[PDB]
Amino acid sequence: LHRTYSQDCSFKNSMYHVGDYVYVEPAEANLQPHIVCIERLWEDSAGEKWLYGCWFYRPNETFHLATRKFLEKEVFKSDYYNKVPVSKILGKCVVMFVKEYFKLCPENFRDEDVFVCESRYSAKTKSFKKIKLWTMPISSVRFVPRDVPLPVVRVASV
Repeated sequence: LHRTYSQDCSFKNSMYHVGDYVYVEPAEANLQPHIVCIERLWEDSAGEKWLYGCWFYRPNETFHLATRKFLEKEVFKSDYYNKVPVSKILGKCVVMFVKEYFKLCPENFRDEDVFVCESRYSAKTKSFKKIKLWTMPISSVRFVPRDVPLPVVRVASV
């Protein structure tokens, strides 16, 4: 299965790039699509197009104390990396580092598809840790100053 890697990948009417975030179809009729950062793309010798990257967990996808507070739209950088066929992408989204999320917003994305990341999460130890520096592929999305900054809302889930 010789693979030809690329910085971008076309599928139907869509074009995907390394550094994009995408929603990926889960293995359950009623289950939220997963957020994955595209870190590599390829076409294999069978003609199938694939992405590989890091999974981002929503709060309800973590084991957490009932009292833990979450930002609105918060997601967690997991230690889970896997490949997915490009045919399973349901759409694009954006995850922003906590330091820029409140001041900047991505051009051409609905607010519901923009998430904020402050911490990583490990399923192995069921624990969180604040991220010191944001290390992800450079994305092609364009960020502009928000007209008015978003409020900082941290509340528990339960």
